[PDB]
Amino acid sequence: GLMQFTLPVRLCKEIELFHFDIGPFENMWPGIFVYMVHRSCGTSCFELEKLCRFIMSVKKNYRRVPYHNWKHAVTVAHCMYAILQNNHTLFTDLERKGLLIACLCHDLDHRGFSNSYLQKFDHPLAALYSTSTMEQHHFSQTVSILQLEGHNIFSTLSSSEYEQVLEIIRKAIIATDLALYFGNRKQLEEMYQTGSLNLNNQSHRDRVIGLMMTACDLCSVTKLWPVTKLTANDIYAEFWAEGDEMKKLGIQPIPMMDRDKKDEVPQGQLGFYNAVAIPCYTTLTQILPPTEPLLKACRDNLSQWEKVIRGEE
Ligand SMILES: CCN(C)C(=O)c1cnn(C)c1C(=O)Nc1ccn2cc(-c3cccc(OCCF)c3)nc2n1
Ligand SMILES: [Mg+2]
Ligand SMILES: [Zn+2]
Repeated sequence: GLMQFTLPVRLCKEIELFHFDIGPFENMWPGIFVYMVHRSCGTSCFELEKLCRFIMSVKKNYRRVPYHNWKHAVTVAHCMYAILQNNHTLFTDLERKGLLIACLCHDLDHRGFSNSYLQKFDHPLAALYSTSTMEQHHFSQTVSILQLEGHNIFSTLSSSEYEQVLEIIRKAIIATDLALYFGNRKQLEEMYQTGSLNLNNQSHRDRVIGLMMTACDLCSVTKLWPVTKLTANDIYAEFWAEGDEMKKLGIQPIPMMDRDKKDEVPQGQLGFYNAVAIPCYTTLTQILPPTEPLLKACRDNLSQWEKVIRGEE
């Protein structure tokens, strides 16, 4: 009951900032997560024993892939933590509980391949789940782990609170399919601009949480440049392995996944900032003004990739 987690002084201070990097010491990441649950949600939100067992089961069900790994899970969760701590009064008790768990579970059992590669491979998950293939899988693995003996961290909720929290989690994990972000952001853009955006409208909160999930998922682009640059190496190690696997199916991969086109990475990152990242953080900042440091870090990183093209680095 009175067992708090504490962090060294540097981490206690820097964990509050959007641009925090969780560091290379894997054994500290469960503790960093519990710390965030406890400040975000409260020391009563979960039974510590059930939570520690849930976290360790989630970790075991992420694979040893270059980018879509346990570190990505804890990083995305930390960006959610910073969003929620900077918008105290805007979110319900169930929403703070649900979203930190959703972010931790959002890529469970990722293999390092896109929805597109699963469909071209004709993988069994593509017949089970014809759209948002990996995301429906991630949600499935989340419910499986929640149903393991001693792992139901939501057990103290009523039946309706429990259906509510699992529904928040399901929508938040599905929203991490980037294919769905384009239209979600366009709708929020129109709603903010015609002044019809209403946080008391459930369909509207759902869209805002979806954008939050995209913002947290893509938060590599919001770190200090040395972090963003080194994470891009892990991002491309996965993409280039998928490209190689496309060539094995007798399919030319898109340039993003062709290692033979490594030279054009700096121009490809610019397109992504301009088409996905900058628009994402701009709309989030319009709806939730205290998330502005994410937009400001993203712009700094865009300007660093423009410097790479000019051969200043
Ligand atoms: C954290 C997100 N992040 C940083 C990401 O990259 C990220 C995370 N998830 N996803 C899906 C992305 C993403 O879509 N990234 C892209 C998009 C388009 N690209 C094109 C290229 C590219 C690369 C080399 C040569 C080239 O030549 C084009 C001319 F032939 C183009 N590289 C891209 N990278
Ligand atoms: Mg994903
Ligand atoms: Zn992810």
